[PDB]
Amino acid sequence: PKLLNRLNTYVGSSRVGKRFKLAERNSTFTTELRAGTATFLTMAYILAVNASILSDSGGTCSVSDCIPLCSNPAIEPSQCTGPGLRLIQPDVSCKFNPVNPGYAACVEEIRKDLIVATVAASLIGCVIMGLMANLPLALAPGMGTNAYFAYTVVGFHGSGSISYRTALAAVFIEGLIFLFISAIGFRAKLAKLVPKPVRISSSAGIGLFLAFIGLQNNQGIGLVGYSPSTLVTLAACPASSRISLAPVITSANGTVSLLAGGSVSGDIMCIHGRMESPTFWLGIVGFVIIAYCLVKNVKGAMIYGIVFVTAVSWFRNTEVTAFPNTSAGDAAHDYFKKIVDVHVIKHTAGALSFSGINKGHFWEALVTFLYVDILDTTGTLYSMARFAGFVDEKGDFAGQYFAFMSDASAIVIGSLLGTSPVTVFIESSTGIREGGRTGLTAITVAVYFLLAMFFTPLLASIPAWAVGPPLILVGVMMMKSVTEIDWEDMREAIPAFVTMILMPLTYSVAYGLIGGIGSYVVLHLWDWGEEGLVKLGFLK
Amino acid sequence: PKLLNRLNTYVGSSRVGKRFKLAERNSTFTTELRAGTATFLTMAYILAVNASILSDSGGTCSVSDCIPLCSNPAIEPSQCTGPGLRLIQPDVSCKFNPVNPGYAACVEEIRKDLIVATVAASLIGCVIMGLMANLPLALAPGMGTNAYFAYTVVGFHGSGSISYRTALAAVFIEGLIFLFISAIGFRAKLAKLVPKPVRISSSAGIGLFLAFIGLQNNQGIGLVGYSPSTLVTLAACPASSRISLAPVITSANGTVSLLAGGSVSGDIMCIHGRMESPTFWLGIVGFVIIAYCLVKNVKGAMIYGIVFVTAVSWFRNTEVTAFPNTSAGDAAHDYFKKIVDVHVIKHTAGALSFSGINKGHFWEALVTFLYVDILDTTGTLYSMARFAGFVDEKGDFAGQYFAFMSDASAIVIGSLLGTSPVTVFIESSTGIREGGRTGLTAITVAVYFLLAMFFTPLLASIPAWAVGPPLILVGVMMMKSVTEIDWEDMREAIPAFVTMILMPLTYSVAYGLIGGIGSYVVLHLWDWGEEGLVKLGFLK
Ligand SMILES: *[C@@H]1O[C@H](CO)[C@@H](O[C@@H]2O[C@H](CO)[C@@H](O)[C@H](O)[C@H]2NC(C)=O)[C@H](O)[C@H]1NC(C)=O
Ligand SMILES: *[C@@H]1O[C@H](CO)[C@@H](O[C@@H]2O[C@H](CO)[C@@H](O)[C@H](O)[C@H]2NC(C)=O)[C@H](O)[C@H]1NC(C)=O
Ligand SMILES: c1ccc(CNc2ncnc3[nH]cnc23)cc1
Ligand SMILES: c1ccc(CNc2ncnc3[nH]cnc23)cc1
Repeated sequence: PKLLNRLNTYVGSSRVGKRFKLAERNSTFTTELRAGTATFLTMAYILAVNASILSDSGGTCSVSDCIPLCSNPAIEPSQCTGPGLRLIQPDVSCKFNPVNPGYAACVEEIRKDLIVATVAASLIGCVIMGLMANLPLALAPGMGTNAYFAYTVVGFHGSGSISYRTALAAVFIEGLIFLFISAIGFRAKLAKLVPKPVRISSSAGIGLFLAFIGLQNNQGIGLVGYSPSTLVTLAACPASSRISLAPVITSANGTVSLLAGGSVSGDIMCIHGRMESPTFWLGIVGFVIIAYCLVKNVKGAMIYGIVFVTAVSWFRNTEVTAFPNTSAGDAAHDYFKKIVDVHVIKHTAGALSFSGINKGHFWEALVTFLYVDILDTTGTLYSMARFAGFVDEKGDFAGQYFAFMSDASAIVIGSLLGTSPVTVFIESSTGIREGGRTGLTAITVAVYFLLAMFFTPLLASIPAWAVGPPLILVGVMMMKSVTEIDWEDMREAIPAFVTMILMPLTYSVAYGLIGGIGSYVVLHLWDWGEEGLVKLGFLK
Repeated sequence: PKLLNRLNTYVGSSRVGKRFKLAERNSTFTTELRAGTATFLTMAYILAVNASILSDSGGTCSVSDCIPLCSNPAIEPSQCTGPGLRLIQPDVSCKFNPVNPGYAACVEEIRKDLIVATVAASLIGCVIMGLMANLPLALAPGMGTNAYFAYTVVGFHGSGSISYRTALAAVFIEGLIFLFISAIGFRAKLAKLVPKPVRISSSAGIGLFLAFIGLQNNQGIGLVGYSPSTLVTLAACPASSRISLAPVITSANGTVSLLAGGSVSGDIMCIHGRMESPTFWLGIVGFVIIAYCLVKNVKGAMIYGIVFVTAVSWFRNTEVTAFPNTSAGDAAHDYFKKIVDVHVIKHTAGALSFSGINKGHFWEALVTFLYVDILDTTGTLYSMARFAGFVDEKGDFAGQYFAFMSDASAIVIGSLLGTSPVTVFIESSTGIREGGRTGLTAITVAVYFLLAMFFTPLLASIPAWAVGPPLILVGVMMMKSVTEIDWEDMREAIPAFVTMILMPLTYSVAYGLIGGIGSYVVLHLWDWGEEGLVKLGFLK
């Protein structure tokens, strides 16, 4: 008849085929492979974006890896011996602009480690879900939680209140708690605990947060910069026309002087040449490519746009080059020259630290991770169940228990590997839309992720303006939940608006959730008191 | 019969009552007075908010009103004569932190002028609408266009690309163009010119812009400040723990030095004491009051909240005082002591300047004003027509022609008086919901606005944390239009998301509109080309 049909029949009637319930679900082997391929194409952008975002966190190292610098840049430290010439001992400021070369070497090694960790965590989560849960779902580091972990919990180059190791410990304990509450069937009560407008608008707030990240400089395509009067205006001037800032002391005449120890910022203030950055326009071209691919229902839109922008930036002597003519750029290019490489995690693997448990910021981050994972994973898993036709009248889809246990275990494993919480991706719908019904789709995505390794050099050379439009369009996709908010009801609109707007402005998911929940509670205090009095009988 | 019934019958059967079509519309005199009172209570927040926002623009004066300052602050300029002691000639930096006392005196006088101008423009617009158009609509300076005029077209303290006089000329010409296109009936075609997603999402973008303004320091309650790494984090530390930023030059070793001529910012960076500013918490209390009042359908929610916050801030020796122990604070308190005052516009009246007509920024601001006014006024006027039951099968409500002419004339008059474009308020619905059907409602609102004069001292002493929650909640109400966007369609979602997110981030309504329209045009180039080829017959 046909070799493909022969393979399908052979696998469907084999022990593995019965194990995966191929016949019972009306798809045998090639449908599962095609669904896995479609899901991997849809979610391949994570391989670049997660690594970039988590590398921006600074990794595991501290000032300890900052090298001493000579008094004048013209003399290398080894030659820094002469009259009036001394080595400068690195301090905390070594981590920020101007970034110490040793800390840049950190960030590059940690980016390689985080690429490998992303791939390994996605592979392990996909395998666990495919085997123990037997569902066509793909697991990978959470896009939404990625930025919260990197820029809020830890902060850029470890400028947050919680260290990277302590944040990994927080993710580990959050995964353990999620596993426990899923096991005891106590997860739905917490899901119900959050107010409706807050849970509905948290996704839109996170989408705005990601889009704002994609419009920054060290994070995306630019187009948003610093303004002395408004704090944000139109960026996307060339990097040669961007300048940094330092705190100063004003007075009653006009004198202003530097503040010793001030935390200088990156090159965020445009002095001229607005809307002239070639990198911004390359990112805009990538944005247009991804937007057309999404509109045309082309699988792999984001990966195609990222690939185009990165390929354009791989040329060595252009204004959009990913390998500038510097020592760091030379090292990056040398690493990129080897197309394939088997990189071994040496820093982020098993880098947990339980020193910050007593700190309140640790618990804030832990609770934010836990509730984001609860709400997101519950919604996504049940949506996938509905899409695949596994939901029955009672609302359960058989493997839900093991599905949530697989998600929690994947979170724990990713935390051990050194990455933000790993969740089930909505992109799995593509595979489900392609006919994937068993766990073989997850195994196929895991095999594709395994192939994603051996390409760390290519994945480690992706610039910010390539991450860029992927972030902006992920925010666009996240925004679709706003339609479920009754904006005519202030008791629901005000908390929802606060949740949406505080995440990008305060720039923290936890602060947005706290503000939304607090506004909801405050606005419903009157109603709750009235209802309590009525129950007591004081009022009719 | 009740005296009210005699008055109603007498007025309804009189020449004025027949002129206003009282009997034909089933409301005679007391319904119109009640509707006007309700509309004025709903829209009274403008009297404070518009004046504050337009005063933040810096007004009409330049460095010419900055007084020379002595070398040391301990010596007043009149005593600035001695060895090594000299007077500093004011420059552009005199307008910004530290603000020159002369420019502060400007801003205060201009705030009084702009309070009077707001009241006069609202009164004139309401009278014109009530007489010429005979509709129960209230006209007042546009809340949405207020912030765009102050912080984007002109900029804080005249830091924008267009001067205040040139911006007034832009508003004047925009009003003239709006009047012309309304008269020749081409307004509908221009309204149809804008893409649907951009048109729908512009209101939400402006709402986010207003909320962001309300979450700033010199504009609202704080809670959003500067961050070296993220550009925005959690503010609301006490003013004593806020410091300014100045541009610096980095190097390859770590040296950083001030940049001569750098535009120093306000006290936006919190060094410690986050979430501890008493002014932020007073603004939060005002927000809570306005939020319950909106939830409880209490008319005048915003004015009640503003009044509470201002009354708390009117005490002289507190940390939330609107009159700090300074020369400027002493002058503000002295002015506030006289409860009533007949202030005469002396700076902003007739301050038009047509010098910047050749500049492209002038035309950008003009087009943004024109299209915001077109879309907003059309939508609001037609919504009010549907609500009042003046709409026929064809969609015309009789006085629409003169309604739009009245709106354009009010815009022109407000520009002459020195205020941003004046539009018909959605708060007029309250008056329509109360039974107002004729122009007597507009005349009643105009009389209330006239009474609003003689209270400039009370209205000029309203702090930023009082403006604050009004801005945030206006943004909340503006957000309700997002539900009309089909977020499942990327070809429609992406332009809408860009429009929503660019207005607060780039901090400009014009930039948001430009980005949204450009994304819409780019994403439809393929479809438009395909349709053109099909029409030509190349494709089936
Ligand atoms: C880092 O190198 C710079 C050279 O650009 C040093 O700059 C000194 O300080 C200012 C800025 O150039 C000048 O007034 C001095 O003349 C510079 N010195 C020299 C020798 O050029 C800067 O001092 C160096 N860092 C430190 C900590 O000394
Ligand atoms: C402005 O006033 C200050 C008073 O605080 C003057 O004092 C200067 O203060 C800075 C640091 O705050 C020192 O570095 C300067 O050496 C001080 N100057 C003197 C003369 O003592 C300051 O000089 C004044 N500036 C001007 C331009 O008049
Ligand atoms: C709210 C919504 C989404 C998230 C991030 N997780 C997530 N969930 C589902 N699908 C994804 N693809 C990429 N990331 C995700 C967090 C909070
Ligand atoms: C979009 C939406 C609204 C506006 C601002 N005008 C406006 N229109 C209607 N009602 C109001 N009350 C206060 N301002 C307004 C501009 C653009």
